Amino acid sequence: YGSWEIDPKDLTFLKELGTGQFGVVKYGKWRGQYDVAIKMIKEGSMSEDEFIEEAKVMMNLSHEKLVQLYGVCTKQRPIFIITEYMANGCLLNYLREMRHRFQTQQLLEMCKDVCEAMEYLESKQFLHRDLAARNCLVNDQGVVKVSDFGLSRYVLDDEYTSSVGSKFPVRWSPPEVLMYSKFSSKSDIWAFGVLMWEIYSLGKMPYERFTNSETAEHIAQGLRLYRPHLASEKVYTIMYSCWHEKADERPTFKILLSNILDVMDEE
Ligand SMILES: Cn1cc(-c2nc3nccc(-c4ccc(CNC(=O)c5nc(C(C)(C)C)no5)c(F)c4)c3[nH]2)cn1
Repeated sequence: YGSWEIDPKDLTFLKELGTGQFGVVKYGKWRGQYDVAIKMIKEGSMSEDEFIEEAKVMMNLSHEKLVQLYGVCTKQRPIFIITEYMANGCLLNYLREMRHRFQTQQLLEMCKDVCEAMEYLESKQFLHRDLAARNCLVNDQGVVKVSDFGLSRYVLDDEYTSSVGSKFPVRWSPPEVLMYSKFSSKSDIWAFGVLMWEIYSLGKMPYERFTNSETAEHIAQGLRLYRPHLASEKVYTIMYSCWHEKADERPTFKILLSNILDVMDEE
């Protein structure tokens, strides 16, 4: 009915893609020809009425490096979220497949793709709030795109929303987030630096030998993730700059984009 509204009868379900915070995600066709991913929102997992109002704004967030929101199926339950389909799945799983034998130029291009999406979001004053390789997707061309931006606000699960919760993204959070719940564009910057570390580590867990509690203490004492073996000193300088103790001293995504482009030219 509405601009944001998709008729579920227009969907053909073809395969299960995975399960996330809101349940199963399937691959399908819209009106027989258009590839889509269909989030089948499990009951009690989402602030549905609030998400519905926000979907209108989220649908207007259009950028080549952002996994596009096509619409919603709300005249029912489970409600569906219809997005752009990405053939190569989750960036985290993609990084961990050692068969790709990624060259450093490919790893930087992944950082660049994410940075371009993040600079676009930053320009619209829209926070991702859960930037990580697990929330990035890869298309059939190996292009990396930012997925599920701003959806964290509609998660009803306290294990995910509490900074002391089991599902909270502790390892991707700056000190001010863990200490005072101070979220800003600079908490996305911090998460982007960690994502750069995940890319250059080929999907290793940040602070792999620590628990969430020990990571929070480590980070609050001014200590940081160290240089991945595949990261040059210039690349490590960029990710490190995201982790300044003072949020205001962290770069913007526009500054990071210029830094990534300069390194691309250097290597
Ligand atoms: C083996 N394989 C898979 C593909 C795959 N392609 C895809 N294309 C588009 C989309 C998906 C896709 C996207 C997400 C999820 C699970 N997460 C959520 O739904 C969700 N988390 C959250 C926050 C962060 C806020 C908590 N918000 O939403 C998913 F399981 C699949 C895709 N999968 C290709 N191969």
